[PDB]
Amino acid sequence: VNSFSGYLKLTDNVYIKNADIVEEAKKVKPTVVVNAANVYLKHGGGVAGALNKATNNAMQVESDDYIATNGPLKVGGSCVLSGHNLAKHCLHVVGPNVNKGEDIQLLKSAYENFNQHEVLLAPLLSAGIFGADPIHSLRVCVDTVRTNVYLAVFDKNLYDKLVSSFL
Ligand SMILES: O=c1[nH]ccc2ccccc12
Repeated sequence: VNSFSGYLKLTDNVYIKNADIVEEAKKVKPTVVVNAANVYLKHGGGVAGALNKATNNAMQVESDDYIATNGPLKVGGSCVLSGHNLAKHCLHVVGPNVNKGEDIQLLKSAYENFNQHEVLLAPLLSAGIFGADPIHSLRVCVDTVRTNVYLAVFDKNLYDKLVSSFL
């Protein structure tokens, strides 16, 4: 049993809810929240900007030190950093950004990072300002992630479309 509430069950391991990810993390304090990161960990907008704002910029400060030491992530890659006030850990995952011309095949590689964690609160990778089709992102998630993933979808309209169209 876990603390996640109000989710619709899509599969054995994937759950979905219309929820503000900042507000869901604050309520649950999950072991892992996933950030929709870029390779520079520049958390300016979307999931990354909202999560970072909720940490009072402490996520960005920590991220800048990580990049100064390690250099940029790979598209499809990830790193584990603090969850600050939102979670124990934040898994920063880089999905491909279609608005930069990145290979959508890298979306499966991105979701494979989730398999290193037994339970996660996450957004749909490469959705929103990353430009991918969220219906596609949900299909890749279901077909790639084997661990237990609780997906928060910001747009009620999109949430209802993801559920209604789910195979
Ligand atoms: O701006 C946001 N606040 C809280 C959640 C969120 C999720 C996706 C994109 C933007 C936001």
